[PDB]
Amino acid sequence: ASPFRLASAGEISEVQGILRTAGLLGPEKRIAYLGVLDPARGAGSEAEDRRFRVFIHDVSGARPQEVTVSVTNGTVISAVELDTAATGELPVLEEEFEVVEQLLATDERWLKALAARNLDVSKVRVAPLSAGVFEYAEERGRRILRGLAFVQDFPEDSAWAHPVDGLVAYVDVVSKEVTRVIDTGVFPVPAEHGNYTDPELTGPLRTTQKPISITQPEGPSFTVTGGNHIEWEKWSLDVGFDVREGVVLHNIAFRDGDRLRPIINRASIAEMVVPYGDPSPIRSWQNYFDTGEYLVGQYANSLELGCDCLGDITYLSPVISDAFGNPREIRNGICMHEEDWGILAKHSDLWSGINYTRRNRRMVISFFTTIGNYDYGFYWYLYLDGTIEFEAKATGVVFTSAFPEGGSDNISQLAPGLGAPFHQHIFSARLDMAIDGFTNRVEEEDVVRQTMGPGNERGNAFSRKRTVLTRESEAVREADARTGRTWIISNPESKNRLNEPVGYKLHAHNQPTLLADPGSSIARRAAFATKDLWVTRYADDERYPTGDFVNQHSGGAGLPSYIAQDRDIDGQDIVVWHTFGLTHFPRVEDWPIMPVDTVGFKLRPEGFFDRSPVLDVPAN
Amino acid sequence: ASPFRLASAGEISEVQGILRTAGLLGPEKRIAYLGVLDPARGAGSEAEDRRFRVFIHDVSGARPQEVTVSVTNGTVISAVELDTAATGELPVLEEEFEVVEQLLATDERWLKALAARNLDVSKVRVAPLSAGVFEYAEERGRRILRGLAFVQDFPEDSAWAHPVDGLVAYVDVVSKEVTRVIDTGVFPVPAEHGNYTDPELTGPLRTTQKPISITQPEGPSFTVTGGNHIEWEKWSLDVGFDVREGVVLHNIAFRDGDRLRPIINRASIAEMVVPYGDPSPIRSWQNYFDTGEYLVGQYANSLELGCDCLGDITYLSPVISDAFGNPREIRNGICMHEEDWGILAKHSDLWSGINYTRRNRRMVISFFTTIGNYDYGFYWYLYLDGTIEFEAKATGVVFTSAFPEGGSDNISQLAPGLGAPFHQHIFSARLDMAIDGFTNRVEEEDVVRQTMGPGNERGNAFSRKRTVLTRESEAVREADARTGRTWIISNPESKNRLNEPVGYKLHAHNQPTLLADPGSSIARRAAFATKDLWVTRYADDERYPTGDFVNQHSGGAGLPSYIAQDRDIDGQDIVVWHTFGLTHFPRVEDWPIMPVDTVGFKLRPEGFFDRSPVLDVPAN
Ligand SMILES: [Cu+2]
Ligand SMILES: [Cu+2]
Repeated sequence: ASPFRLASAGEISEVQGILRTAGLLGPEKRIAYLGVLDPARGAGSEAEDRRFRVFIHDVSGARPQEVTVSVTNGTVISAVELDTAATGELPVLEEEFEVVEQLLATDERWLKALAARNLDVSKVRVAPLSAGVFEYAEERGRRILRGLAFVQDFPEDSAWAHPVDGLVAYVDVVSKEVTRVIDTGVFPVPAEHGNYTDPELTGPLRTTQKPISITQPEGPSFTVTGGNHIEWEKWSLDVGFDVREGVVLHNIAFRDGDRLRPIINRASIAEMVVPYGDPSPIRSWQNYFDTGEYLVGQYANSLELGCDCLGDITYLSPVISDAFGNPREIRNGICMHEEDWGILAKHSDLWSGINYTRRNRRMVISFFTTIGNYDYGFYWYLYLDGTIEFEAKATGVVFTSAFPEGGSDNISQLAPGLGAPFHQHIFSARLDMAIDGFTNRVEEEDVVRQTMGPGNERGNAFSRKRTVLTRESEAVREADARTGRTWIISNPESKNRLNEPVGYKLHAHNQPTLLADPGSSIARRAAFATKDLWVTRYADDERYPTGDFVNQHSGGAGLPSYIAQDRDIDGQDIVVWHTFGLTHFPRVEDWPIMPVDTVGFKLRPEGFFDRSPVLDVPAN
Repeated sequence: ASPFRLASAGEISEVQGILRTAGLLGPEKRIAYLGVLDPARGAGSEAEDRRFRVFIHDVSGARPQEVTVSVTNGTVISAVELDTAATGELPVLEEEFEVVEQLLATDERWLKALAARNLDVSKVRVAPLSAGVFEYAEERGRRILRGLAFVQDFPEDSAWAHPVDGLVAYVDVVSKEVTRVIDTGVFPVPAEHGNYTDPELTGPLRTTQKPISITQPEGPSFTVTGGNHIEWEKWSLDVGFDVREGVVLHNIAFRDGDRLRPIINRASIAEMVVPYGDPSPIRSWQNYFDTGEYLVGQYANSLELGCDCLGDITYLSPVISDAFGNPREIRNGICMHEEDWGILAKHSDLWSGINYTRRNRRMVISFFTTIGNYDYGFYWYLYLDGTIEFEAKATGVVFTSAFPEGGSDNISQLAPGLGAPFHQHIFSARLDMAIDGFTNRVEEEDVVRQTMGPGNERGNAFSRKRTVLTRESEAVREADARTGRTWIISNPESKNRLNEPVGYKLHAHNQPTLLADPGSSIARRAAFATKDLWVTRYADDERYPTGDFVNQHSGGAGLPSYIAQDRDIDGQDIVVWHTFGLTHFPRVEDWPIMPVDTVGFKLRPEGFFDRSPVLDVPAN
């Protein structure tokens, strides 16, 4: 009965039927995006209205449409024709990926480029990537994909080891014709192979690892009801899934005594951009908006037990729509389980003679996606003490290029002649706050050093200060690790027993933000990535930091636009957008396949409770 | 036969016998410190010389001595009389702690202070803490301890909940007389109790936690030989133990192919300071050099299986000396085990059809200590990919005070009338580097943003720069999280297959450093804590960032002194000293007992290997 339940295959099929009956889904139509809409603010109206949002692409070249349908009433709420040249192109279709390598295969320019490198076109794989927005007015309003080539010697060969530098093509996946083929010069195609399952490269496999068995004889401590509602050690939440955002957490709340206290209404990774810092024209335009342009959700892997998720795992198999509106299940796409987390609290008191120790635990909810050469793991954690944390794990194969003779200031060498362009992996976590309700505010907290003198004769004192962000125009903040800067989200109308507003403190990792030049194209399309923290007044249509249509969009939309409204955020329904990411200068150790590197953030209770909330945990 | 083996009870007894035979350990003598000396540089001389270093205190008031003995030859290498007024007092003796509360109990000033607060002296506990160095020339050359009072209503009561503010006493533990008793005014003694095992405060214990079983049917994957030599997944090291530094790691090396490659010769936490930022005269002098003044090693807890260390644990029981030279075993003071660490590497390749996933694991070596109200956990981790990491875990009971009426800028309120002074927990990790040998150098690496224009027309490029620290005078560095600053330790004479110097990159958490005023007493005694990274030329007598005798020492000694030598560190035997810590503004959630908070650092291989070093890990 929950309005936050996962989408069923039946709802998808019904959306398909609704669109068909309305004439919005003929033979030439394709579903580029489909997701369930969250319940509007104020459920004072019983009986929810299950609504779905759809982006309908037309393979005939006609204009796409944004449609909202009510599966409950079997109707089309609204349908709007879209002008992609203005608002942006729809997410790339999977079927549009295969066409690039296929079309190029019979293009004389492409063939001439390959022949000049003595490469057999049958062995040339083409990575189809987003074109972005540059000095090609020809692409205005067109769905163009740029292709970079990699040689695959045999069917099981890792093409990434054999990049074909100095070459790039542009293809119109709708009119199905190659628009341009650029050849800046031949580069030696790296010869070493990167086959990590090849005995000649791995050498004898280790036989030194003894098994580690993790089990739960009485089953997990968490309950799952309504298909996706989780109850665990006082925590309460609904696990949602969106094809674009991936796993989304709804109604995060904590049972404090006899009352369920909300903390976060909605938590998701609203965007992920991977900007490359190599000035070569072959890759200077390279920027992946995995969440926005490719929809990381639709590439979620089916996680295997014992391999991807170890221990007593409870799976969720979210359903999504295919290009035609048919439901497609992602079997075991989501893992949920609890794991031990060392010591929670400990104290051996000499005076009382009491020796006390308690173990910690965390509830884990995750999924893993694959985008071409990269593989990203998204993990949400809930701890016994009230801490909420997110962790992104980056692995896969590094995107390669040729390593220029004479070195490079923007590329690393991984193998002889093999380069790995510098780049970043930047995420934006959209946190729709609800600290004890929707009346929230954000304070920036800095440590404050004090001068030795009157009132501080010994010069040992230090303090802290808090600045309330009252309007959106003043809510675009940057990190300051040196002064231990954090941001506290509080409810000015809800106080703890000490008469203090309850709150949660966000602790960032303070990693570098977008490095690109402020006037670059990526700096504008990914403006959110230029700052660590943004706070906006909640709005129904403000979902992504980059807007609804990132694919080939001029820029500025998203956060910079929203903030312009300069709305009141001091004790209002607000949203925190936290930018965090990895700056990657590939090492030899990342080749041929890279070890996991991580980045994230967490929020800890700050005077939210009246005392430690884990005093009732048993001795185990 | 290993020169790095743990000390045996027999060696301690022999040190005792040697000192006795030499007349250095009569009835009035006490061992304030005793540790085994590491083998001198160059073991070209077979047959090691097991030497021990001892600080001998005299309860009669005579001068203490620093003595070096050779247990191998049964001789006194050297014995030097110490002038504590100049070089500093010896570590505080445990027997000197009980005398403070005992002496004060019969002092009229103390009794008058207690009577004014209507407190029964039999219920008043006194926390004996280091006096430091301030405007009390009377203390010059004297072993003085300052005492703060806490009320303990009953034998099992938590005194920390009942601080007695406005009162402090100074005691000479040698002449055994109270030097001073300061009373700045009565403060209400917080009444609420902080008994976390009391059903009225904990409420009904949870019954929702199902067990999590972690086992290893075939035993651990690591081997222990020579009592403390560890071999695990290519890693090789010796686990040492010092009463002052706690767990020390020796000869950290990695088996790369058929050669054992050294990385770190010696890794330890050489110092830990806890500076309080409350300007009240009652606590302004409060600074704990747990490692230096109290010797965290001697307070190591005996870790219980299933409680402190879960899973298949292999224990070490280091032996230390008591005040008389008798060996005392710390049963199960060190836990060692391996634990699963999620995904190591993963990639699902569309083109090759190969789906690859591998699990990660970490070797864990830890111990836990208790210092009055605090409990600190020290954890060293070795990962499959070559990463080395340290993690400090802080818990226990927060040091309390009265919460002033009208608020405070340097104290938090935990309960009605109960305050928790602001403070920091700062550590210094001493890393005696040996990246592929002793010829090392350190480079500071910063990300480098590039301006849009010639050679970067799209403004997407970004780079990095490295600056070699050539002399100690230029090796005192600070963090810069904004430019992703890290430090690379490399061997200029040892290159990887790509002709690049091998190295390891240190990743700091970039937390705030010492906040105290630059001219404060703590800023000088803990000068190391004012900067994130120091690099020194290795020397036999440069062991701690604060010198050998921190207790009541003027300051400046340690790192600031060493650096003054301005020695060559560009391709030499060098030591990295990394300052890192927690800045603590106590929250209500930390009371009555605090949940664990953590801080640390790690070092990752940087072109150390010729490719990923975990390609030989099996599919599990
Ligand atoms: Cu990367
Ligand atoms: Cu603390």
